[PDB]
Formats: sequence, C-alpha cells, structure tokens
Amino acid sequence: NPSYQQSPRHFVPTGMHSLALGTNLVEPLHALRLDAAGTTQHPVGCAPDEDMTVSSIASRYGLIRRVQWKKDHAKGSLLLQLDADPFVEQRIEGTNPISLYWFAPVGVVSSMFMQWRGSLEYRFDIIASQFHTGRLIVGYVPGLTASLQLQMDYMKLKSSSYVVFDLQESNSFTFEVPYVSYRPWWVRKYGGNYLPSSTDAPSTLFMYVQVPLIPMEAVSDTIDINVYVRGGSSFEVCVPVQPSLGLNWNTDFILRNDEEYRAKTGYAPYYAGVWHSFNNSNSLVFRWGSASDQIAQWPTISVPRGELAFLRIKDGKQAAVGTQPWRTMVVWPSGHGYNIGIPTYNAERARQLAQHLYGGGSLTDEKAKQLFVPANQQGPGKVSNGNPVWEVMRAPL
Amino acid sequence: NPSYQQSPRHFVPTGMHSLALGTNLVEPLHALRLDAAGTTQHPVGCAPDEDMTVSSIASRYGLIRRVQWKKDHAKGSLLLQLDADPFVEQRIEGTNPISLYWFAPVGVVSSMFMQWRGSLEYRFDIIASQFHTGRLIVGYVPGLTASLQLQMDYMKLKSSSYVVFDLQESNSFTFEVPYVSYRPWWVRKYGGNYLPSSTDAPSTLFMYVQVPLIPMEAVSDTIDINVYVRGGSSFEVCVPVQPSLGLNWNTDFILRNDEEYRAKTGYAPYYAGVWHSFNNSNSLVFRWGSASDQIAQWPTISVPRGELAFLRIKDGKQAAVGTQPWRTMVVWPSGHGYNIGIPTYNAERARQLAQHLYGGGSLTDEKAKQLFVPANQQGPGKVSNGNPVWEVMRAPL
Amino acid sequence: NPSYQQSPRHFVPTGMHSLALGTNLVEPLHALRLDAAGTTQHPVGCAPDEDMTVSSIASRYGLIRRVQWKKDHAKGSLLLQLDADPFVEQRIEGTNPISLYWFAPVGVVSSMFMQWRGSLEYRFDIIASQFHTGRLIVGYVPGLTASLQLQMDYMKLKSSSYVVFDLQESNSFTFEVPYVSYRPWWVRKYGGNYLPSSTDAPSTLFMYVQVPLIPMEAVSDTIDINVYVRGGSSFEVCVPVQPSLGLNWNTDFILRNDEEYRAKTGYAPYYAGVWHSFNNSNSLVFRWGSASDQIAQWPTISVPRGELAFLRIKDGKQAAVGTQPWRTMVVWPSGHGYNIGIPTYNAERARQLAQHLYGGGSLTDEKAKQLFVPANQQGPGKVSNGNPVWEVMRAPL
Amino acid sequence: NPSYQQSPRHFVPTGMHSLALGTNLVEPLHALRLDAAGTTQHPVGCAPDEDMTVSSIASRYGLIRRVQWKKDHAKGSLLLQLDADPFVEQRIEGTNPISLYWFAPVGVVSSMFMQWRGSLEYRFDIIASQFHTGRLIVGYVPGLTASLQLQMDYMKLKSSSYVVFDLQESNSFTFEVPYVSYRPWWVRKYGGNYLPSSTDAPSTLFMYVQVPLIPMEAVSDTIDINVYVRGGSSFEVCVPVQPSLGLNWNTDFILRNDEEYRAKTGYAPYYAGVWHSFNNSNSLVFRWGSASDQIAQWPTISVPRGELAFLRIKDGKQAAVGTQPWRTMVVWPSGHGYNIGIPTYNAERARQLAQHLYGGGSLTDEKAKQLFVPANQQGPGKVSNGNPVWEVMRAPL
Repeated sequence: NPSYQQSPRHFVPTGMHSLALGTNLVEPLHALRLDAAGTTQHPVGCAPDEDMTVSSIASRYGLIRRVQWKKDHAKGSLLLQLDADPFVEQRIEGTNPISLYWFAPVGVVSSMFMQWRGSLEYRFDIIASQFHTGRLIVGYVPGLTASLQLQMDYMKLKSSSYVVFDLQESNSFTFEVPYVSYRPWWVRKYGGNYLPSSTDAPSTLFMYVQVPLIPMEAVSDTIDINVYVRGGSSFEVCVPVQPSLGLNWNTDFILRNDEEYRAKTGYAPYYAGVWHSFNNSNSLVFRWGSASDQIAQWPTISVPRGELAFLRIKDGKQAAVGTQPWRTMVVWPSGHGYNIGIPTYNAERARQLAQHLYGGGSLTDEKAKQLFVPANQQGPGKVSNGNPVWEVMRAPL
Repeated sequence: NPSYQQSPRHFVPTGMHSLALGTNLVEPLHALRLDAAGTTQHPVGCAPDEDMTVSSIASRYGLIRRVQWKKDHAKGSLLLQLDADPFVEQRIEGTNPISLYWFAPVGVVSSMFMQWRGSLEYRFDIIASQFHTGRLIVGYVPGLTASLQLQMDYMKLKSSSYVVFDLQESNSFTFEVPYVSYRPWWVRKYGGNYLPSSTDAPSTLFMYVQVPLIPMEAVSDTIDINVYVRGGSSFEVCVPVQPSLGLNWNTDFILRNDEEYRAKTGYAPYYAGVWHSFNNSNSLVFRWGSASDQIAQWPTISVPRGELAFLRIKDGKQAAVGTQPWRTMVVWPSGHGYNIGIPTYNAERARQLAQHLYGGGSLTDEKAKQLFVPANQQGPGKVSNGNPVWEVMRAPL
Repeated sequence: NPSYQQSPRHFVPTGMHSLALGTNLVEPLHALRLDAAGTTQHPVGCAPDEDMTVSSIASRYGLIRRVQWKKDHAKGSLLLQLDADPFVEQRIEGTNPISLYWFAPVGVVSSMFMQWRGSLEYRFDIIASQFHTGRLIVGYVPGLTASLQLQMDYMKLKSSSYVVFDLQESNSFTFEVPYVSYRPWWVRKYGGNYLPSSTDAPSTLFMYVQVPLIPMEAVSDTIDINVYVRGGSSFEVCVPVQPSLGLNWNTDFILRNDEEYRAKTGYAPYYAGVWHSFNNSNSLVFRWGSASDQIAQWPTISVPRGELAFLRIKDGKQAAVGTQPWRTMVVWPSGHGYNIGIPTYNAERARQLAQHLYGGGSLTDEKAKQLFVPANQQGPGKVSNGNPVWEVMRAPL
Repeated sequence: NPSYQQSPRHFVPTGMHSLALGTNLVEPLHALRLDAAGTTQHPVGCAPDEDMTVSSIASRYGLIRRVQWKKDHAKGSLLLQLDADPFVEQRIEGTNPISLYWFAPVGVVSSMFMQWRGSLEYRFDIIASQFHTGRLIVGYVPGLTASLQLQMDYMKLKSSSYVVFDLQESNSFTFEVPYVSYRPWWVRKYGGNYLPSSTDAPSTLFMYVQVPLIPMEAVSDTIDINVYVRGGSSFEVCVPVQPSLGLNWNTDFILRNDEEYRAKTGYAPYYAGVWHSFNNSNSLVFRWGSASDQIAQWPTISVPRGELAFLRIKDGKQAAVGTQPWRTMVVWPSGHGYNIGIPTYNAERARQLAQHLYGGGSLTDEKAKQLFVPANQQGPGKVSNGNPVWEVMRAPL
C-alpha cells in the first residue's frame, strides 16, 4: 500500500530532559503505575493541609533571641544589636566541631534563594507584670558597615527610622523592619558552599533602653525579652540556588583528605600552659613540655585574602584540659620563629581573635589580649590524647 | 528567536519496517523515481487483465486424472479413488530423484496457505460417442482413515452423499465435492518443509462403475475419462504460511552435508541379484559379489516415529542395471546381521514397501513380497558405477 | 507538572535524504544563510531569461552536416545517409586519442535520457543562386539494419515516406522526420559507459539527387548544402540516466592500470613498412627491423563477442612517420604465428577494418585490403619514439 | 490496549542546530531557568535605550581627520585626500608592533559585512572666527586607481561631482559623498584575515583650497579643520562575514611558530650605520660591525605576488638606537650577495618603500632614496639588545 516518499522529518538528539525545569511543561516518562491516567487523589480525610508557599513559611514567627532586661540597665544602654536580615542566627551550645544553629521559618528560606528584597518584622514578647514600666527603642539604620556597627549610641539611632515602646499593662509589640537598599534584591549573607561569594547584610536593628525599668518591691527587677522573627508584609524571594543550610540528621563530615589540622610531628601531647614570651605568662598557650621554650609548633595555614582561620577539635574527649576542654584555638606566628597554638574559651572568642589578627593587627594589642585565656584557667593541666585532630574553620572578614 | 523549552517528545527505536504487513498501511521508503508522486499508470493498451484473486485462480479447471473405462469393467469395480482436497497430485514420469508433480490452479493455492475450509468440484469429461452407455458413481464419504480407505465397495459409498450419472448423448458432468469436517478450516495435507507437521485430508471421493459400459461393434470398448479439479462455489482460504510447492525452474538440490546415502565402505560396485536368504531367491536384492552371502551391507537409517524411508539415486546413469535402471530401493535389516538394499520398480513401490515395513511388519509377509522385484528382472546384471549417491526420502505413515 | 505517560511514537532510522528525488517534495537541510526565509529573488535587471525546458533546448537548430552538391552528380547519386536519431554526430578533426564530436542541442539531450520516442526535423539550408536548379530527395525508411543500409537506391527510398524539393529562387527547406517504431520510446544508440548496453537507431534518412543541378556559366557548379538538426513538433524525452557525452573542459583520461597497449617487449622502435607476407608488399605494416620477417609482434586483445577493437596512440609526437603520423592502427593475427600492427589512415578506416575482421572475415578479402595503407605512403620511414602508448578502442558491431 | 501497527514515521539524523541561523525560527534548547515561560522583561527603569540597528550606528558622527589650514596655503593646494569608503582609518601613535587605528561608527560596521553600496557624508567642522574667510573644494571622483590618485589637481576635480564652500560667519558644512560604482554593492577594502581577498575603495574625495585664507592681524593664520564621517542618507550593508577589525582589550599576538623574523645567525648585535655601497654612505643601514663590509645579512622573505613586506620589532626596548628607536625596517637584496636591513622612520615610510621596491623598482631610484633614513640620524649608535624579534608585515600593492 502507497509509499510516503516525501522527505522525512529532521530532528536533533538530546539525551535527557530535564534537571530543570518544572513550572509549566508536560514531562513524559515511564510511570510504574498500572494506568496511564494514574494520578493520586486526595480524599476528604487525606486533606491537603498546606498551602506550600514561600510566603506560607515566611509568616510563622520563630524565636531567635532572649534578652534579660534589668533595672540596673542604664539610661544609655543596648539590649541586642542583631542583624536585620533573614539570615539571623542563634547558636546552640555544643558540642562537635561544626556548631548547630537555630533559624526561623524565614531563615530556612531564603537559605535556598540568592536574593530576597523583602520587608521584615520582629515581635518583641516582653514578659512583664503590670507593675513593670519601661521604654525600649528599635531602629533600622541602613548602611551599617563593619567598624561602624559600633560607635553607635541610642541617640544616633533616633536619627534613622526608629520606634519607642511604652509598657505598663501591655507586654509585647511588633516592629516591622524597613528595607533600605541601593539594590532591588539582596544577595545571600551566607553563601554555601563558597567563602568569598557572600555579601554582608544591608543593615541592622538595635533595641536600646530608652528608659530604665522601675520595678516595685514585690515583682523582680530582671525580666526576659523573648524575640521572634518572620517575613513582614512583603518579604520577597528571588532565585533558587545552592542552600546555605544543611541537615540536622547526620551532623558529620568525613575529613578530607586527610588534611586534618594537627601539631607538627614531635609536639605531642600538649597541655595549655603559660610562657614568658606570650603576654608575659599572663595567658594560656599550648606547650609540649614544661621546660625552657617548649612551645607547640603548629603548621602554617595558607588563607586567601578576605578570610580568617581558627581551630575546633573533632573529639572533646581528646582535647587538652584546664578548667574546661580547650576545644577551640587560634594559630598565629610567635616571632620566636614558629606558630603557636593559643587556646580560646569558645569558637566566638577564636573567631573574634581571627577578626583582629587577620584584620592586620598584632599580638601585643589590648584588643587581642582580652581574648587570650587567663593563666588561672590552666587547671590541673591535663595533657591531650596525643595529637588529636583539629579542623580549620574559615570565614570572611 | 524564541526558545521552545517545553519537554521534547518521547520515542522508541526500531530498525526496520516491515517484513509484514501490507494490507492497509502507508509504507514510507526511498523511491528511486525522480518524482514524489511517481506511481505508474496503466494505459488503455497496457490493460490490467486480471483480477488477481485467490478466487480467480481457484476457478480455472486444471486436469488431474485420466481413467480408461472399459466394457470389461465389472458391475462391481472402481475407476479412481483420488483424494477430495486441493492437494491432489498427479505424478509426472521421470527422472531425477525428486519427482515432479502436476497441480491444478486450486492446487498451487492453498499450497501457500495453512487452512482452506472450502467446497470443491470435479468435472468428469467423458469422451464418448452416443453409442456408448454407462453409469458412474461418485461419493464424498467423510472420515476416511488409512486402513479404512480400502474395505470400500460401491455399496457403502451409496451410504454417503453420492451421485449416479447416465450417459448416452451427454458426455461430461460436474460433481461438487461437499466439505464435511469437525474443524472449520482444514490444515495442509502437505506441510513444507516439515515432516510431522502435516495432517491428512478430511475425506475422499471415488468413481465406481454403477453400470458397466455397453458398446456396439462399430465404436471401441475402452474410453478415456479425463478428470479436472477446481475450487467449488465456496473454496475458502485461510492463512499464508510457507509454500508446500517448489519451483520448476531449477529442480536441483545440493546434497548436504555431504550426507549422501551410499553403501558401506567396501560394498561397491553392486548389481541386482538374488539370494537364498531373501525370499528364497525369488526376488532382487543388491549384491557386491557372486559368491556365498556377498550381500551389500547398507548404513542404518535413523527415522523418527511417524515416518518412513526409502532411496532414489541421483544419476540414473550410474544405477545398477537389470531390465531397467534400479533407481529406487528400500533399506531394511536382513536378520543375518545387516541391512540389505532391495531394489524396487519405482518410487511408489518403494514407498508402499516402507508403508508396510515401518507399519510394523515383516519381510516374510505376502503384502511386502509382492513389492519385491522378481528375479527374471535381473537382466544382463550390469554392476553400478561404483557406489553412486542415493538420497533418503521421508514421508509420514 | 503532568506526566505524558502514554506510549511514545515509533520511528525507523535512515541516514540521509535524498540523492533522489526533487520534483515535488520539501527538502529540510541546514542553510548557511542568516535567515529561515532566505530565498533569492530575481530583480527586473536580473531577469530570468530561460525557460529551462528539455523542449526549449530541443528546438534550437544546430548544424550537423555540410554536403557539397555538384553538377557532376549523376541522376542516380546520394549526398548524405546520416542517421535519423538525436544521437547524430559530426567528427571534428584531431588530435588526441579520443576524438571530439559536434552535437545539436537535440543531441546533448537526450544524451542524459534513456528513451525519446520523438518526431524530429532537418533544415536543409541550400546556399544557391536563382540560376541554380535541382531536385533533392529525402526519405525516412524505418527498419534499416546494418547490411541493409547499403543495397539502397533513390528508387526504393521513394517507397517509404519521402520528399522531393524543387529549387530555383527558394534556397532552403525543412523536412520533418517521422518516427516509426514497434517500441513506444527509443533507447540510447550510445550507451555510456557500457559497451553492449546500446541499441542502434530506429531508422535513417537519405538525401539523394533526384535531378542533377544545371548551372549557367556565370555561377559555379559546386554548391554547399548545410544541414541542421533539431527536435521536431513532438520530440519527447523519457528517463534520466547516465549521460553518454562528456565534458570538453579537460579532455584527458588517466590510462589504467597501467594497461596501455604497446608492442611486445623487444619490438621497439617500429616504422611503417611492407612485407611480402602482407598483401604481397602492397600495404603498410609495422616492422621492428629491415631484415627478414622482422614484423612487430603485438599482444592479443581479448574482446567480448559483439564488439570490435583498434588502436589510437596517445601522443602523435611519438608515432611512426610516413607521409603522416600513423596514429591509428588495427591488430589482427598474421597466420605466420603472431599478431601484426597494421597502420591505418584515420580512426574511421581503423574502425571499418575492425567491422570487417571481427565481422568474421579474412585478411585476403578485397573489402579489407582497400582499408590497408598503400606502400607509397611509407615515406621517409621514420621510426617511432620507442614503443609509445596505444589505447584500445571498443565499439559494438 | 489497541496496537498502533501502522508504519512508524521516517526521520533523518542530524547532530546540532544551529550555528546559523537566527532571523525568524524557533530554537528549542535546554533553558536553565526554573520556568518554561521564562523570558526576561524590561521594566520602566530598565528601559531598552537603543534601537540596535546597523543604521542606528552608521548615523553617529565620529571624528577621523584634523587638517591645519593656513594662509600660506597656495591658491593651488590640497588639504586631505582621504578615501571615500567606510573603511577610512586614522593611525594612532605607538607603540607595539601592530598599530592601533581609529574608526567611525560607520567604520566598525561594515567591518562585519562583505558589501555596502551606500551613500556617505562628511562633516567638515571648521573652527574659525568671523574674521577668517576662505573657500574649500570637495569632490567625489569615481575611478581613482593607484597611480591615478596623484596626477590630480583641484581643477580636474571640478570635473566630477564637486562642491565649494564659502566661510565668513558660518564655520562648518556637510558634504554628502555620492556612490558611483559599476557594482551594486561594494566588497571590503580590508579583508580579514586574508591578504589577496581584499579589493580597493571605489573612489575618494579631496579637500583642496579653492581660495587661500585671509586673516586679519588679530586672529591667527593657521586654523584646524576637524573632519567627521558617518553613513549618509542610505548607507546600506549587505552580508555578514569575518570581521576585519579586532579587539582593543588584549592587543597581543603569540608569534607562531616560532617564525619570528630576525637576522641570520652571527649578525648580532646590530646598530644603524652607513655604507659606501648603500647610497654612497648617505643613508642608514644595519651593520653588525664597524669594519669593512660588515653589513647585517637578513633572511630572504618569500612574498606572493600582489603583496609587499617590511618589519616592525616586538619590543622597542630592544631596538637599535640613533636619534630614535629604529622599530621599523625594510628588507631587500643588496647586490653584493645578500639582503640588507634598512631602518625607516616609521611604519608608513617602511610600507611606502615596499610599495616602490615590490612595485618593480630599484634601490638607486630617487623615489626610494627619499625614504631611506639620513646618516645624521645615526645618533650615539647604540647596538641592539642582541638579535631581537621582528615580525613580517604584509599588504597588497
């Protein structure tokens, strides 16, 4: 029967569709259901509750801070200076190297997006009797750079969009955080996984004490200020990219490869002690012996400009011991021809030291020497469990 | 210009269409004509004569038998007992191994089909003067098995659908063959190329002499009865399969591989002679010598149950010679510890012997010993041309 | 978004479309133009002149013959007997082996087609004064075989469709050539490139002198008859196949492989001379010496039945020399136990000899011995330039 | 469920679409956007300014020449004879080998196209007081070949389409350049990257001084004539091909391979000096020594006919030194059996010499010897930095 001899169709081979996209297009595949019209229905009992919207999430109010307000708080005093951006953290204590963090529903997103451009808000739940009275400030001042984040009083805050709250028989209030930028949308503050590919927050709000609290003798003077954060009337979200937040399921990291940071061969074990050449024996530094100038020599850490470095041990059950396990430390040259391991209280105090040494500083400055651990913390002076693994943390500065 | 980004089509690779089919579907290919609308037309002179129908063919009347009817034919006598099915043969004489056969247009088809289910008919052209008178019978008796094909008189035929024909001044007549089966359609009688995959005919018609002929002295007593066969009013045809008939162009067969049947090494040449141990020297058997018990020993033929075997030589110009070239023979064990070559008159007499030995018989039965070639046919007793090639024929039983 | 799970389409891979065809079908490809609607237009200045029709070409009148008509021409005489078919040649003089040929526009086509079936016509431009009078005949006699092309008078031509032309003050006339065949269309006379795949012309026309010319003393007695040929009112053309005509651009042929025809090793150089054993020294034959029976022995040419063979040298600047370069020759056995090189005047006289020797003839016939070159043409008897290359020509007979 | 058994579709495999084209056709691909309807919109702020037309560009007036007109300019004098074609250059000074060039917006296109066919125009901005008066000519004379570009007065220009401009209190004027060709469109003058594939300009305009300037004592006598060029009312553009202009970003060229032109092994270092056999010591030529006939022998440059060759050094900080770094030179045979390095002032004077030596000239002609560098330019005669790399330039002639 008849020959279709007219020229056949043309066609250009691809291999697979489609790791993107999925907004509006029909995706053909091989369904393992028995039917070609097999789409699951949702019965009256199997009710579709949500409402799976980026907005739906960025509207729940998640806790993020808790400030203790006291009568002792001066007329001129601040309570929190937390960042006005969705990527506002809350560190949770312990214990493994990488520290876990609390994040509002407006934190988990846009952890998935690049830009946001939104308006936000903070609910300040002030647990208070009717016999507690005070006044709090709160001001979104755009253009808060690094150094300029200090040099900040409650008076210059009154220069930008700010609010004062009177509390007698009305506990909480909600401040909507304005969005002042030169840029339409706002890129990630935390960019994962990439160090220099992360731009700071557009601004921050503070909560000063406009008027100190006056508590009558039958109600306590200290009071908790719980703080919640959610996307405001128009927190927008722009473009899906690599998430900046991880699981909570398996908080492990197989240390490649095997570039585990640990003391130079021969400097083990090592306890926290003192040294006449390190702040005149007034602060703790790792020593591999009790004799003359036996200070633990540590490998040099090659860090690219615009970053900082410190150390957190893998197992706390192998760290050197004083009054507490020195799980955190900072590494910097000692001038006597090597690098020394300087134990810190916690990761924050190790970071802050890296913010000052990599910020083009010295060791004999008062700003750094107030982050060094005092020598009365040396404790029983237990040595480590050999030369346990430390991992090198990284952060922009 | 705009991007068609919606998911591309799916598709499942095959390599070729289509060794079947061709009833109603458009077949795309690469035509070597100059035009994409190139279909040959058939002018008024280039008239399309046929009418290419399976029916068109099974309506022409082809000859198939010739019976000589004589006054000497008794009141109780048969003329032909040919098979009532489209696969009705007519052997043509000579000469090569595989014998050629004549087949009506209703024979060549359904040689291509598996089943037929049709009604057929036979034109009995009786060449006769007006001074010849007689009466013939013809009856389609369904259910004619092997043994029951004999034990058949003209009287029990009158029990099934039968017809009697009076002839004075009316020569020929046409009998339409009924179709009585349990099966709707009827599978091939000859299945090629496959031995046990062939089922016998549903029934057969006979042509007895109801009344012997009475010829006046000026017209001869013997008369020819030509017989033709064609598909009747409703010879149907069911399903195309492997043809059971071959060419006529090149009637050769390259003998594989090279399993040519021939006498055991050392029994050559061999002439037809007699043997005191083979029907008491009353019949011909191949001998490789004239001395004591020099009987040609032949290889054993492994035949599967439901089949029979005999032999036809390749070249008649190499066969043993008596009164005629013994081109046909049958092989069976001799009891004296080997198999003997028993020459037959023709292929039919070799088959009929295989119908009796493979039909669970013996050699000392009268039914077989009337198929053995008499010893006065030994002739000048020419030896063969060495040990020429025989080929082993096969047929169901 | 929704799953197109219904079975994908089927499809049968080919690799390329389409070396044919191109009458009416859309051909998809990759056009290198910047646009997907890029089809060149033809402006008013860039006018499309032709009219590219097979008919358009087979309507121009191209010259093909020139006959000199003279008063001396008898009452019974012929002027040209050229072939009545589109493949009518006109050899042009010189010089390389393969001779060039002139062909009318109705010659170049159907050199591309297999069959033609057409009616043709010849314009006989007779350059004549008004003081020249004569009468010419012209007759298309179908069925002109080889031998029957002679045995042809102007009288038996008057038996077929023929025409007589009176000329006083009317020079030229046009005769339309009828088409009488048993076959609808007419296959190629010249089939390239294939020797036995070429069937002769259906017939031919002649131009006899019905009445000799009578020229008064002040106008010359010889007169030119120019002859033109073009497709007539209905020269049809049937089916495109391999062209039977070549270029004119590069008239070379790299001689494979390297089967160049040349004398047997040791018979070089060789001049044209005479031999007592070759027409009793009355004709030229190639000799490799001046002494007893030094005749050039040439390789045997294996020619299939229905063909003929002769020789044309590659370079005329290497041929043997007499009165002219013997560039053409024929090869045939000499009876004295070898084959001899017999130089001819030209290629036509070499072909005509092959038409007589391969036409089952001998060497001692008068028909062949009038094609042999006379011995007074031996000239200064220059030897060849060694054993230069000859190539073996082929033609059907 | 039912079988689609009808013959599947045919189809012819390609691999990729489509390096061309993109006028009007839908291009399917794999878009990395999240949506299948993702086409970027252009907001009211993100306004689409241009208007991206080949015309839009060839309408801006870019500077190309600056002529200083002076009272001293005679009644018969020319000011510029620049080429009337879009590929009109303006060399910018320095410094690397390949010299950079200034090009109008009507220069950058059609640097991308093959042909143009357009009408053009020149704005002659004449910075002048009202106390300056003069008259300028300007004439597009088609058919200006090489030699005929000189032998050109302001009088024969008045023979072709020409214009005279009166200036008192009206500074500038605009002359629209006519387009007179035999060819509809006009192919590239500069064809990149291919030497002989570039045809010269169709014609040129000149700007003679019809009437010398008459400046009163309180306004200066010399005056700047800035010249701009843009596509006129109908500068057309024909067909996109390889650009004849490069980047400006990275003006480097990795010298293949490594066929860097430099003096023959042993002729290093080499300073510019004089030679009694080179214009009788009146001009500079490279010498590898101060003694008898120590002239730098240079490799022969194989240049195809229709081209010329000279040399520009890679680093000027390695060239031989006189009054200036001899960064440019020409190479030609010296007759004393080798080729000599003849330093020139600049690249133009090296080209012009190649225009005269490759223009079938000699060395002892006055036309060439006025391009040779005088011997008072030999300077302190610093030698080179070894045998630094020169690269061989090429241009048609």
